[PDB]
Amino acid sequence: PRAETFVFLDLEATGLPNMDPEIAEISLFAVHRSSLENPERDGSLVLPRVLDKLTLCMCPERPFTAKASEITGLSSESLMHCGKAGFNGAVVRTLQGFLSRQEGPICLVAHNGFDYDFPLLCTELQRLGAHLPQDTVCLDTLPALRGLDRAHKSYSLASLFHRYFQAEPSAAHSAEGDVHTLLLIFLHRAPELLAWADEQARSWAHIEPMY
Amino acid sequence: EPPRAETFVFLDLEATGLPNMDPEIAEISLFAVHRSSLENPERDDSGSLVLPRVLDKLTLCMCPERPFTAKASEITGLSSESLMHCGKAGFNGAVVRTLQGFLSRQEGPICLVAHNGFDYDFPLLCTELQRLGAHLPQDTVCLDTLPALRGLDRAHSGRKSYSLASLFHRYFQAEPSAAHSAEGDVHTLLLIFLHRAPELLAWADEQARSWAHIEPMYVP
Repeated sequence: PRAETFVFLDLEATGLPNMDPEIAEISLFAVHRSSLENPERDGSLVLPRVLDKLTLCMCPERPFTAKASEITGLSSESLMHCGKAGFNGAVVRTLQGFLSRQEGPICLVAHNGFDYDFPLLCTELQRLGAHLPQDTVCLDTLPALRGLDRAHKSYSLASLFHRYFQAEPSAAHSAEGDVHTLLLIFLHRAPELLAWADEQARSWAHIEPMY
Repeated sequence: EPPRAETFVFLDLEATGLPNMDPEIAEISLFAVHRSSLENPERDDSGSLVLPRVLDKLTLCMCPERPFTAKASEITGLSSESLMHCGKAGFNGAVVRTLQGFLSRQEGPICLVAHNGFDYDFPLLCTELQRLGAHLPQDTVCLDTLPALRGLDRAHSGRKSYSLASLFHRYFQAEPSAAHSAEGDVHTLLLIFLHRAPELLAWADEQARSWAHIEPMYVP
């Protein structure tokens, strides 16, 4: 069946250079298909009114690089300072609760998801023996937008956003901010991407962990 | 005497009407903020308040069992049809699992913060949770910023209104960038709080009420 809810997400992680990646922040925006089929506009795009959201910070065991600390604006010490544990059972219960609130099937959407977000999410969940609904699929907007453009450049969020909306995203550089920016980009090309999703979305069960 | 809270969970409800019609939650948003973010409010180089970077957020929409009022649908921008079109169930087990997971991610004790909470948000949340037999963490306390701010102003000494919008306009002299939504209203509330953080933290430390002492608005 077609996915009924699209769950846009972004992860911020550290420790990748050690091949010991550990999520520091995750943000998810859940949007029903109908909202994407029929975008709202004020003349510019605005986000759907009916939108579920979950943003959770986690103190990673491994440190950010100074480049990824200036951008994201996190430090491992500061997440600790605000009293956050790591990616644990409580994160899993919250996430699974959140996903159960969505009409299935779910399509996870992440920019550069196949190379970063999805295998990273997969590693953390498998570490905790946690599974998503077996009908869950996922969509990486990076190859989608490349693929679509070829059917007729930089493919970063920053660049894509500037090329579709004339201006720079005032969205803070965070997981939540990045998902905001991604959802707008998706909305701007929604009929194409919905079509891409129907034909190209990958089963979540196919996704392999880092490990 | 209330415990010292380590996490302040700012929340707003968008409901289907006023108390007299046994309203239901159509939207809940929560912003969880560690006490230290409130004790030292971060400001950009231009010197204006900004939101804390370590900020957990949860926003959930729900289709009510009974209809909206005309006014509530207008205020909230939600309707039963739209929530139903988007496949949202009512306030159910899944909502409770998500909320309880979210709260368990916070360093306790937790102080819930809601504007006009003692009269509306807390008794409404209490009704919905009690209907499902759900409990919050044992030492949870509550702060209502409306009587808190009125009380602080009486001691410290305008202006007349203590509505959320009035307070934001007075303190920041601009319209909120909020979306006239639960999340937008929590955002507006957190900024109001930050504007008077040490006063309100002190108030909470001595005046915050036990969640366990909150009564349901009605029997569902």
